[PDB]
Amino acid sequence: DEEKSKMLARLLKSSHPEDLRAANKLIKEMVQEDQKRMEKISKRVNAIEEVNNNVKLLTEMVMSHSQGGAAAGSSEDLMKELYQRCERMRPTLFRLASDTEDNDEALAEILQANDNLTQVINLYKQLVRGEE
Repeated sequence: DEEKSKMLARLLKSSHPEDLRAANKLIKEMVQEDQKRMEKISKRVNAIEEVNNNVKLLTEMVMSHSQGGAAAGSSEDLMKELYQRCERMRPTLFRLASDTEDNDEALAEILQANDNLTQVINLYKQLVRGEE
C-alpha cells in the first residue's frame, strides 16, 4: 500500500506531538497486519511446496513401475505411504481455498495445486493400484 507508506513518512517527519502519537498507533497496527499476513502466506506456500514435491515424487515412482521397475514391496510401499499423504492433503487445500478470500492470485495457485494433487491421486489409483 503506497498510500499509508507515505502518510506515515510525513507523520514521522512531523514535528507535532500528535502526529507522532498517530504514527505510533499506525505502526503498532501495520506491524500486526504484517504478522497475520506472513503467517497466512507461509501456511499456504509451505503447503503448496509439499504438494508439488509429493506430486512429483510419487508421480516419478508410479511411472518407474509402468512395465519394469519399483522394487515390488520396498518401493511398492513408499508409494502407498506417499499416496495416502496426498489424500490426507485434499482437506488442507480445500480449507486453504476457503480461507484465501483476499487474493485470487494465491487462490489460483491453491487450485492449480489441488488439480495436480488429484491428478496424481488418479494415477496411483489408475495404472498401478488399479491394474495388477
